[PDB]
Amino acid sequence: SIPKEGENIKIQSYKHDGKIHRVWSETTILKGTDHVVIGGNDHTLVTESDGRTWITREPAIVYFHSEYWFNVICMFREDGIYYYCNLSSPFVCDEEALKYIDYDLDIKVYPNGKYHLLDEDEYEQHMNQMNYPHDIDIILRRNVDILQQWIEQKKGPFAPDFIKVWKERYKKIR
Ligand SMILES: Nc1nc2c(ncn2[C@@H]2O[C@H](COP(=O)(O)OP(=O)(O)OP(O)(O)=S)[C@@H](O)[C@H]2O)c(=O)[nH]1
Ligand SMILES: [Mg+2]
Ligand SMILES: [Mg+2]
Repeated sequence: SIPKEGENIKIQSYKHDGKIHRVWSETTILKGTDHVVIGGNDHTLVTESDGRTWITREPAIVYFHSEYWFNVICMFREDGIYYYCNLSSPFVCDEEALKYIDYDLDIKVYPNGKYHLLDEDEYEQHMNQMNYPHDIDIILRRNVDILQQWIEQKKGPFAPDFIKVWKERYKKIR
């Protein structure tokens, strides 16, 4: 169920209790491998857990990994590239959507590369409410460190050459 270049896919974010958190209706696949999915979206519907719908106003590139517990949204804003990183389960794709579990913690990267770790308080409350196993807490804490090391190395989607290649590829196919 590797999505194909040019295919439009839904992206569904769940909580650990199986409830939907967030859904992006339309992302165009730019690359699809056994380990990595890269997509672009622009003016996609977005649905919240109360059913409310909003529309994205600017393009973004999304990056999904089958072996890391995070995913990344690269947002093209006027003053430059912001990243929003979800601590998550790795993804699985089927005919319905690309799917992941959202694990509360997130990392904002500003255009000059500085990062802020978000929702540590929301993580501790949700971990107790939904009873995350000890190994998940260890994996997520480790993947916070890995994600920060990737930002500091400008690796994977944090690479300027990654943005140059995939921003252009998405402008052309859209
Ligand atoms: N693809 C896309 N995603 C966007 C855009 N603007 C914001 N988002 C993403 O949509 C999601 C919801 O935005 P927002 O409500 O600001 O997040 P939040 O409050 O941090 O999210 P939460 O999961 O902790 S309840 C976030 O992942 C955010 O980065 C956009 O233009 N395009
Ligand atoms: Mg999140
Ligand atoms: Mg959060």
